[PDB]
Amino acid sequence: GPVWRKHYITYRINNYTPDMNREDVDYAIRKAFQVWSNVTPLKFSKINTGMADILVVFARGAHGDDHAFDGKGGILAHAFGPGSGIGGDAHFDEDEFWTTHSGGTNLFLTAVHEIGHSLGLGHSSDPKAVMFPTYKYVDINTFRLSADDIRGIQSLYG
Ligand SMILES: COc1ccc(S(=O)(=O)N[C@H](CO)C(=O)N=O)cc1
Ligand SMILES: [Ca+2]
Ligand SMILES: [Ca+2]
Ligand SMILES: [Ca+2]
Ligand SMILES: [Zn+2]
Ligand SMILES: [Zn+2]
Repeated sequence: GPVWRKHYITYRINNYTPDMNREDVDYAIRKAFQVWSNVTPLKFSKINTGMADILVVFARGAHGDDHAFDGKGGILAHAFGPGSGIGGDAHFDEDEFWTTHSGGTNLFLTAVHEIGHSLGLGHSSDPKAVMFPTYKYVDINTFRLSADDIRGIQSLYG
């Protein structure tokens, strides 16, 4: 489907979850973008004002799209593929408890997956892939994309 047709991509953090330290949200999101810039020609920059390609939002329940959140558990996050407006945006359910670690729901791991969607990836049927639709914590310090994830993204970029 749709892909970004340019190499310099911007993101903006709309608002911050109270679940985490501000600096930890910034770093988790930055690291998640880095996972994908590692394996593509894309470059990501955080902007603090204006219209970004990818808007990162924390919200609960109904939040202005057709995809209301469902309280704690179930749907953790969702995102929209490349395009104008809502295209590229990544939304995280504030009814989850976001963390830097194995507790609650890990923001970095979830963001890697969601940014995958923001870049145009769909779901994998392979449980080993970060793009598998089910959340399962893995050690974030040693995290690596699966072969399936790399094949997927390199079918779109580079
Ligand atoms: C590892 O990243 C994620 C991100 C979200 C989810 S999820 O919310 O439980 N499942 C949703 C619904 O299909 C999903 O894939 N959202 O992008 C599961 C794992
Ligand atoms: Ca939820
Ligand atoms: Ca957008
Ligand atoms: Ca929360
Ligand atoms: Zn949404
Ligand atoms: Zn998904």
